[PDB]
Amino acid sequence: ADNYAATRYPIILVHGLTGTDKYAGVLEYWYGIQEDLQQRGATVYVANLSGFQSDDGPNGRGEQLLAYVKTVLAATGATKVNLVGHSQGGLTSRYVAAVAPDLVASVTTIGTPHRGSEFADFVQGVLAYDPTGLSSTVIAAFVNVFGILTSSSNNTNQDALAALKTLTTAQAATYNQNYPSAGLGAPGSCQTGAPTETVGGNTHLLYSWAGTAIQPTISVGGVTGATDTSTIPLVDPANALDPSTLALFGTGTVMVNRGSGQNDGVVSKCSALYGQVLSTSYKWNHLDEINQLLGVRGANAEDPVAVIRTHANRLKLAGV
Ligand SMILES: [Ca+2]
Repeated sequence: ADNYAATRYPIILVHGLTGTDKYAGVLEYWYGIQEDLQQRGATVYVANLSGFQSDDGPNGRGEQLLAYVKTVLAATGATKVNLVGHSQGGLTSRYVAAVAPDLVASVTTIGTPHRGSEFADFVQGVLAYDPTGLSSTVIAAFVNVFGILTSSSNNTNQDALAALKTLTTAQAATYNQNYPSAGLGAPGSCQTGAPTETVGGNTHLLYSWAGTAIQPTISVGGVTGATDTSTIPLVDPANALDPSTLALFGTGTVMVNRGSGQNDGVVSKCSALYGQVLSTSYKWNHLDEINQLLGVRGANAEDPVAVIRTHANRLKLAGV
């Protein structure tokens, strides 16, 4: 133990879709990461928001996170926080930075679909092929109940259809018009923006990274095949001991066949770009980014716990 990860402002880790601080009160979303950061001197809190909701709206994830930030400030005596968001949690973090800029010192996004996900477009599109619309109603009920059951607090504020819509590429483009950011490049650019923003006189340091395990590697007869670069081909024990490895290769294959390019299974490199882009070269699928499942990663995957820890030190050296 030391103070390598000690920052001026408390860190709040912000989960994305499906999430909660602890699934069924047993499985940490941010697997082993709060513990590691705290061992290295960080003051770290883990948000518990609706697993299924929009980020805007009076009962959206953004207002939930705002309320939580205020409780963390009251508990610590601090005046600002460092927000670190995974996936949709990066969009939630952007919301709080926009609406309460005085309460935020930095925003870091990990595998965040700032431009939406082609996989959400796919799923939403699939639902349109039920001319009765019953598929949407039934599956929404199923997923909403999953949210209530797995939420550590059995949060009943779950809206699976709104969550899915939120993550589509068309809706994300609208979100970016409603919640513009100096850290974002132009729509369609596959570029980032500035490394900082000043909003109402409050400067925020902006950062991101992306996983790109899923690479398009062959095109035959109009069909694109991918390679999971996180793994030793086929034989990697991560394919056996973490069911998300092959699942994300599967969804990543859908992604590349919708023109996504390199991706983590559900978020493309281009969609993930925000602020100071620290790396898009990690050989990670989407769950590797949060040390999941249960710390299992392919042999070629960098250690995500060390990456996050090093970033806490980066924040410390940057003055936040
Ligand atoms: Ca994994």
